[PDB]
Amino acid sequence: LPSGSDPAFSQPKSVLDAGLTCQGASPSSVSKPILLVPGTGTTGPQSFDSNWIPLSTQLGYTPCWISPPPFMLNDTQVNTEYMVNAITALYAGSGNNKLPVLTWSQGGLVAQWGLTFFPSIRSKVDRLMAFAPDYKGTVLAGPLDALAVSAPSVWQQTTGSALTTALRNAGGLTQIVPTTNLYSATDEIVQPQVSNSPLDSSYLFNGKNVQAQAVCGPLFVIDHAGSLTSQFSYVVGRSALRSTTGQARSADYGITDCNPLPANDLTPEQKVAAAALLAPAAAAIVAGPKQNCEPDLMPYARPFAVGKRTCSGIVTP
Ligand SMILES: *[C@@H]1O[C@H](CO)[C@@H](O[C@@H]2O[C@H](CO)[C@@H](O)[C@H](O)[C@H]2NC(C)=O)[C@H](O)[C@H]1NC(C)=O
Repeated sequence: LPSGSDPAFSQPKSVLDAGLTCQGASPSSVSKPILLVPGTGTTGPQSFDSNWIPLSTQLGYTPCWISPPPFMLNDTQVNTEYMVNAITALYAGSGNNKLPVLTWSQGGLVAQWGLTFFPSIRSKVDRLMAFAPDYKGTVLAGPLDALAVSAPSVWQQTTGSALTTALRNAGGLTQIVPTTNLYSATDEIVQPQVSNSPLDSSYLFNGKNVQAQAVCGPLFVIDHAGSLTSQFSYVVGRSALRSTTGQARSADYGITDCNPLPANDLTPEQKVAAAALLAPAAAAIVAGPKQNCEPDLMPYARPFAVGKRTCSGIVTP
């Protein structure tokens, strides 16, 4: 795993600062913050307004989020800078206290990419609660890449990409901070997710990998968005956030919790929105940038994906 000093940011600090926002507070003076890293094709609010923003508030946290432009569709390496900058700011803004990081979809990949290549944040992140993370990308994006209808981050989240290869070879497939991965075998966006073993895209060695079906049975069905908004997910997430170990405890949830519908504590209005979470994301992807090649890896990541091909050609150290 990489060690030492953090790589330089490619973006100006003021640009990175503009992507961070906290509910009812400034990042420089926030109490018990929680960083929410959104999914592909959405902004912080679009990913969490109907779920984890109000739910984390009810848990005693001040929700904060990053909204990398445009809609998390650009280079994942850049989206991560927003997160690293956010952590640095929220940590100092909370009296130098570690803070939890909750994520959805691509947001998990960004968190892990950050913990792997940016050593400084490893002592600033308390725990990681990842919902439907795609550390190994997804095989379902291959076809889209071939037609060149994929955004920069879709190329990178494709199984076999230079980005996912660089993460694996750098040792990013092992948890770096206490991590809880809640996913579903019936995820229509991320695959493979059916083996309930290291082959799954949301699996991290030494982490609390929770495949919903392994707990609720083969008849339990929650999709990509469901992995984030379901009552089952709220219970597992609450467990992860409260745990003294930093990971979700099996003793905190059981079959009773196997409710595929949105979290009970959500207002009926928030429930309807949470059920249609994927709608805005699909819209953003249809209207967003599209290209015919995977974005070039930044210098700090090239040594780990030699031989792979990106927009400029073959990768060399
Ligand atoms: C989207 O990602 C690209 C690729 O990382 C960013 O472009 C780079 O930006 C830096 C800083 O401005 C430049 O020094 C590089 O030359 C750019 N590279 C390329 C290939 O364009 C871009 O800034 C990001 N845009 C947004 C809105 O996040």
